[PDB]
Amino acid sequence: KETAAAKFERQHMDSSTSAASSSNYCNQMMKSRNLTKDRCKPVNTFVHESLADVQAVCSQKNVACKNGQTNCYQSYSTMSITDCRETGSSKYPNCAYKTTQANKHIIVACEGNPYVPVHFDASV
Ligand SMILES: [Rh+]
Ligand SMILES: [Rh+]
Repeated sequence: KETAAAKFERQHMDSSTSAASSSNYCNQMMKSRNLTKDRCKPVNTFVHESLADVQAVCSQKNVACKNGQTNCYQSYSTMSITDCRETGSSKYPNCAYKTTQANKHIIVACEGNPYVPVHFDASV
């Protein structure tokens, strides 16, 4: 299958741009990363940093995950992100999203050998 690490990359990594400047970024990205295929994924975050910089977060500040697991890690430095949030008017299969650009600390859950990001928990 798609590995948990690969799925994290597909759902959450967009190293190609510095920041979603485009009001329409989320409509395009949610579609092309297959997050609209079965339903409208209601919220999703994309990270505009190198893969190495996001993998390195698995070595940074250990914090509790939202689900109570202990394997979450907060970035020491702020990172360029985009939050995608489904609009009130969005109706599957025309998934519609508000695109919000921010510089925030990310929190990711890490798993495996090697120890890599598998889940995007939060930004702060
Ligand atoms: Rh997850
Ligand atoms: Rh999941």
